[PDB]
Amino acid sequence: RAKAKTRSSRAGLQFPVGRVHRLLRKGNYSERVGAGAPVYLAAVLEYLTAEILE
DNA sequence: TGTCTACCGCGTTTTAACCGCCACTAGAAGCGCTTACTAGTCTCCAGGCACGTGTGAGACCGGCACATGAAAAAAAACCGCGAT
Ligand SMILES: [Ca+2]
Ligand SMILES: [Ca+2]
Ligand SMILES: [Ca+2]
Ligand SMILES: [Ca+2]
Ligand SMILES: [Ca+2]
Ligand SMILES: [Ca+2]
Ligand SMILES: [Ca+2]
Ligand SMILES: [Ca+2]
Ligand SMILES: [Cl-]
Ligand SMILES: [K+]
Ligand SMILES: [K+]
Repeated sequence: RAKAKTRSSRAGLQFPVGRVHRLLRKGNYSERVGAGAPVYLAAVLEYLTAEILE
């Protein structure tokens, strides 16, 4: 077993990719969620958050 | 209430929408095959949570500087009130 890296850290993100993936699966949005989707969405939430906080 | 003209109604001339048709093919959409990718499961462990604690940001207050509104009064101007 390799030592674990957060999906956020591989994406270069502060926002939780894994939490976002989970919220997509459990939110009744579709039957299946691709691996990119929460990465993209997490990034967008970070960008907008950054912009308001700026 | 009074003044000005922008809109409305109308008859005439102009325009191109519409319809029905035909000719051509881009691309919408169906179908079978194959695999990459996701769900699912198990095990493991660290990210993020609830909890606790301090200290400095911010709320509050008094004192003062300063901006600005309104009055009183001084200075312009203007709007008539009726004359050769
Ligand atoms: Ca960003
Ligand atoms: Ca920015
Ligand atoms: Ca096509
Ligand atoms: Ca920790
Ligand atoms: Ca906390
Ligand atoms: Ca101290
Ligand atoms: Ca502090
Ligand atoms: Ca200090
Ligand atoms: Cl994806
Ligand atoms: K839904
Ligand atoms: K495929």
